[PDB]
Amino acid sequence: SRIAKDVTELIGNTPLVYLNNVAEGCVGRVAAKLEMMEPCSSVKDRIGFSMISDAEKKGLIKPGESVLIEPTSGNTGVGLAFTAAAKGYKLIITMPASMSTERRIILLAFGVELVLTDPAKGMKGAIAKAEEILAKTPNGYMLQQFENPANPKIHYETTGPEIWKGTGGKIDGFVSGIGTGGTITGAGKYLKEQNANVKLYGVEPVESAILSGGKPGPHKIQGIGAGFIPSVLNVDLIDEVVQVSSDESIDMARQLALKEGLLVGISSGAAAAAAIKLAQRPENAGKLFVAIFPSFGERYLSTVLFDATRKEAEAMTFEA
Ligand SMILES: *Cc1c(COP(=O)(O)O)cnc(C)c1O
Repeated sequence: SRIAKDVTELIGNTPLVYLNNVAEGCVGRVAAKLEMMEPCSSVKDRIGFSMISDAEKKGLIKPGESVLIEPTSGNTGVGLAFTAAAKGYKLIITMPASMSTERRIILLAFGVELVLTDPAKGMKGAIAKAEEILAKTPNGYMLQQFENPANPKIHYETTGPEIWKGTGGKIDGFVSGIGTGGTITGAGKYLKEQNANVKLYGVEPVESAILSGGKPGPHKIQGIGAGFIPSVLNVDLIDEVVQVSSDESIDMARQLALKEGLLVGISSGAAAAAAIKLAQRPENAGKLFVAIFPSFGERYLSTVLFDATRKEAEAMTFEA
């Protein structure tokens, strides 16, 4: 074994674990890829690093000179933040002021120069502000997670190989919730190259199933269902799109903690619900499905994921 040079070398190589009691009724087999175990608890730690690293190698940016910028209210900000702190890059992040205080604290802790935007203008307002800052800032450099090729590329170079090796080449289906689409595109392409028969299942919200001809809409599956097809997403690789409801995902997320000891985010619940359904189809008896569990559940204590347990906690009194 050895000592890592810095935190960026601790990224990736996350474990696989079989789902047991929650997978009742499956004739197929489901293993979860735990991105929740990344140094900062989410799959985004991979692209936060890859987008910065790729820019560096291309000579497009330099530590202490370039100013990183990105409009993000989710895990991508965190992934970029810890990697920027380690490599010595100034990082500016824009997000709607409506975002919870906890989401701002974590970024601040890493030294991010946070810029909040009109809560009424949503992410559109955050994106406008970012571009406005880019125009102002001389050595500014926007990452653009939805457009950056380095996003799916890191998944093609690490995530995919890890899954192939971790399953001994026995994976039959890869189940991935789609946010930027980088994971399913990069890892999926790699897996397809190892065995053309491997099936790629993209997961999206029933309330915003745009890949299925649905119309964009609000949902609670944080991390997926952007409401549009991301530039980095390659829909040709997708063999089947599986829709899961917000309630399904929330319920599975809770069941995963209660029965598997896996405290996961709601998008992990979505991936699990999708994968479990597939593993229940008689035609898939004996097959091995790998579902990506994007993030750890602790980062979502204030969201709807814990509403039920939260009110119960708040309503209890001490026993003498
Ligand atoms: C980014 C993310 C996803 C989806 O992964 P992509 O690689 O962007 O398609 C799912 N859940 C969470 C919590 C995420 O942060």
